[PDB]
Amino acid sequence: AYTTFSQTKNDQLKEPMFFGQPVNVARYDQQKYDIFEKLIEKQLSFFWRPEEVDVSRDRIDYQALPEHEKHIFISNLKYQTLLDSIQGRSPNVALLPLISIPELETWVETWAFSETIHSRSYTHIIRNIVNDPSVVFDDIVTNEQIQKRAEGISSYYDELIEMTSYWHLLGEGTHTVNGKTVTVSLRELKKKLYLCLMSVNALEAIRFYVSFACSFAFAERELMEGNAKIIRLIARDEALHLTGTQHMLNLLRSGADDPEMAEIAEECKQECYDLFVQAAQQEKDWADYLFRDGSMIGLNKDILCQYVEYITNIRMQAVGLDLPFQTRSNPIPWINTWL
Amino acid sequence: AYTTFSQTKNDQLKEPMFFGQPVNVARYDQQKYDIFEKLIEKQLSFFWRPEEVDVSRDRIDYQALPEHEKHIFISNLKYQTLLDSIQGRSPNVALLPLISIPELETWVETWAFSETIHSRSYTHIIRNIVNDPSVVFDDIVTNEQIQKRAEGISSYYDELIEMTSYWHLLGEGTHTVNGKTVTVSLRELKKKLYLCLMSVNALEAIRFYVSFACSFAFAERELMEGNAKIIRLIARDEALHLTGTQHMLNLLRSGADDPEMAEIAEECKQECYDLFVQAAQQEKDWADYLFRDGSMIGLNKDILCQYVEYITNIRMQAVGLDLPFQTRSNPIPWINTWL
Ligand SMILES: [Hg+2]
Ligand SMILES: [Hg+2]
Ligand SMILES: [Hg+2]
Ligand SMILES: [Hg+2]
Ligand SMILES: [Hg+2]
Ligand SMILES: [Hg+2]
Ligand SMILES: [Hg+2]
Ligand SMILES: [Hg+2]
Ligand SMILES: [Mn+2]
Ligand SMILES: [Mn+2]
Ligand SMILES: [Mn+2]
Ligand SMILES: [Mn+2]
Repeated sequence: AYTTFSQTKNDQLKEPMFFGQPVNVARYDQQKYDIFEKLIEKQLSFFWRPEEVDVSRDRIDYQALPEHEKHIFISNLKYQTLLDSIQGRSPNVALLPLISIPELETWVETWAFSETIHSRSYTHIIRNIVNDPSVVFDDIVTNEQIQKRAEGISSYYDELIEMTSYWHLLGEGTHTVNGKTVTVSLRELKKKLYLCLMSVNALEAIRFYVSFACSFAFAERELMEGNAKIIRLIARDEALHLTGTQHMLNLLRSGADDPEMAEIAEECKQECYDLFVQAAQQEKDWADYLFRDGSMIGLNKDILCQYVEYITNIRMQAVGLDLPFQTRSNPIPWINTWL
Repeated sequence: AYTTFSQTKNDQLKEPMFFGQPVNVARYDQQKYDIFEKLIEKQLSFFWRPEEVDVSRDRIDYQALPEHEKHIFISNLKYQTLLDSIQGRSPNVALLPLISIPELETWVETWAFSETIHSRSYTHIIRNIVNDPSVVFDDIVTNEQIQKRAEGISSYYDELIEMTSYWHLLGEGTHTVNGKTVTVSLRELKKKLYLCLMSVNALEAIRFYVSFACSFAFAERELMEGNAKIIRLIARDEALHLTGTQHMLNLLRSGADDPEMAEIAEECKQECYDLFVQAAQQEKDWADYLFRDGSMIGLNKDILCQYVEYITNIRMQAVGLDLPFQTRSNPIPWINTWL
C-alpha cells in the first residue's frame, strides 16, 4: 500500500524513479539524477505572477477582431486552459503515488504547481477581454470539439490512476472483486505509466506548441500583446516541462533506471509510435476548426498543419523514433522570436 | 471513479468542498469561498528562495554549541524536516482526489508546493552546518523518538488515502475482495477525512509552533541567526496554512458546506477533542527528549511544556472546543517578535 512516510531506511540514490519504496525524507543534498534538481531550481527561478502583466489593451484588440479571428483566438485560449486545467492536477494525482526518489517527487509538485499559475493567467486574460467569462469556461467543458482531445487525454490518466489504486490495495496477482476476476500486473502498470509519460510528453512538446504558434501569430500582427507577453512566460515553463518528461522517457527506455521498463519500452514500440501519430493528427484536425470561417495573416491550415508535422518530427527525434513526416524545415521561423 | 477532467458541465459554485464532482475547468474568476482565492494570492506573494538566506555564520555557532545544545537544535530541525517531508506530498495525494471546487484544489497544490520549499530550506541549513548531512537525514527515519509522532501522522493520511481508493474503485456499499467483506461508506469517508483535516490542523497550528519556540530561543541568544531568518519565512507560511485548515474545519462543522459533515462533526466530537489532547501530549513528551542532557537559556521543559498548553488552547478555541488546559498566558511573549 501507499504510505505518506515509509518507515524503511532505504538508499534513495539506488531506488528506481517509479514503483520503488515511497519517498520518506525530503532531502536535496544529493540525487540519483540531478536533471530533476536542476529543473526544480530553474522552475523556482522562473516564478512569475500573471496579475502583473497588463492585458487591458487586449480587450479593444479582441473586440476589433472579426468574428472569425475571435474564433481562432478564443478557441486557442480555451484549448490552452483545458490542457493546463488537466496538467495542474494530473501530474500530482497520477505520478505522486508512484515516485520513489525525492528529486522527482518534488519536481512533479513544482511542475504541477507551475501549471496552476498558467491556469490563473488564462483566467486573467479571459475575464479582462470578455464580458461574460462564464461563456468561455463552460464551453471548454461542452464544446464537443475541445472534448475530442480532452477525453483522450484524461483516459491515459484516469486509467493509470485507477490501476494504481488496485496495485496499492491488492498487490500483484489475480483477484476477485465481488465475483469478478481482476488481474494486477506490475509489468502492466509499468506500461500504463510509460504511455501516460509518452502521452504527457506529446501534450507538453506538441499540443502546447501548436497553440503558441496560433497565438503568437496575433502577436506578430501587433495584436493581443498582453497575451503574447503572458504566453511567452508559459512557453519558457513548458520548455522545462518537456525537458523533464523527455529525460524520464529516455531514462526508462535506456534501461538505466529499471531494465524491466526498457524491455517494456522496446516491446511497446508501435504503440508509443502510433500514439504520437494520433496526437499530431489531432492537432491538424484542430486546425480545420480554427479556420472554418476563414484564416488570417500569417496563419491558415497549410501553415499550421505544416508546423504540426515539423514540430512532431522534432519531439519524436528527441526520444528516438523515426520522423513520422517528411524532413522539412520551420514553416514559421518567426516563432523562435517569442521562445 | 476519479477523473482528471469530469465531462459534466456542473455549477462549481454549488459543489461541496469535498466528495462532489471532480473539478474539471480551472477558473479563478469566481469562487464559492473566496478565502481560498485569498490564500493562494497570499502564498504566491510570499514566495521566497532558501538559497538566498546566508547561513554560513550558523556553522560556527552550531559547532561552538555544547553537545546538549546541539541535541536541541538538530533534533528540532529533524522534526521540522519530517513534518514538511510529510506535508510536501501528503496534502496533494490525500486531498486532491476529493476536492470538488477549483479554488480549494489549487490552494492545496500551492500549499503542498510551499512545503517543498521549506523542505529545501531545511536541506540548505543541514548541509551548511554539518559535515555529514546523511547522518541527519537517515536519523529522521530511524530515530525512534522522531517516529513516535511520525507514525501517528502518516496513519491518518495513509488510512484516508487507502479508503479513498476503495470508494473510487468500488463505490458505496458492501463488497468482497477475494473472499473478504469490505464495506465502503460515504459517511465513514467524510469522517476519516474530517479527522485528517483536524489532525493536519494540529500539525500546522501546534506541532510547528512548538518548533519555532524551541528554534527562535536560539535566535534570542543571537545564535543560529541564518536559521531564524529562514524559519521566520516558514512561519509566515504555516500561518497561511493553518488559516486554510481552520476555515475548512469550521466550514464543515457549520453545516454551511455539507450538512452530513456538520452532523458527523457533532457526532465525532470526543475524538476530535481527544485527538488534540493526544497531540499536545506528544509535543510535551518531545520536550523530555530535547532536554535529557540539560536545557539552555530561555528554554527548558516547564517553559516549552507551558507553551504547548498555551498554544494548544489558542488553536482549539479557533475551532470551537473547550480549552483542554488552564487559561494562562504566553510563557514566552518574545516569540511574537519573530512572527
Ligand atoms: Hg497521461
Ligand atoms: Hg492553434
Ligand atoms: Hg516508445
Ligand atoms: Hg502539412
Ligand atoms: Hg491527516
Ligand atoms: Hg522544540
Ligand atoms: Hg470536532
Ligand atoms: Hg505545563
Ligand atoms: Mn502550462
Ligand atoms: Mn506543462
Ligand atoms: Mn512547512
Ligand atoms: Mn504547513
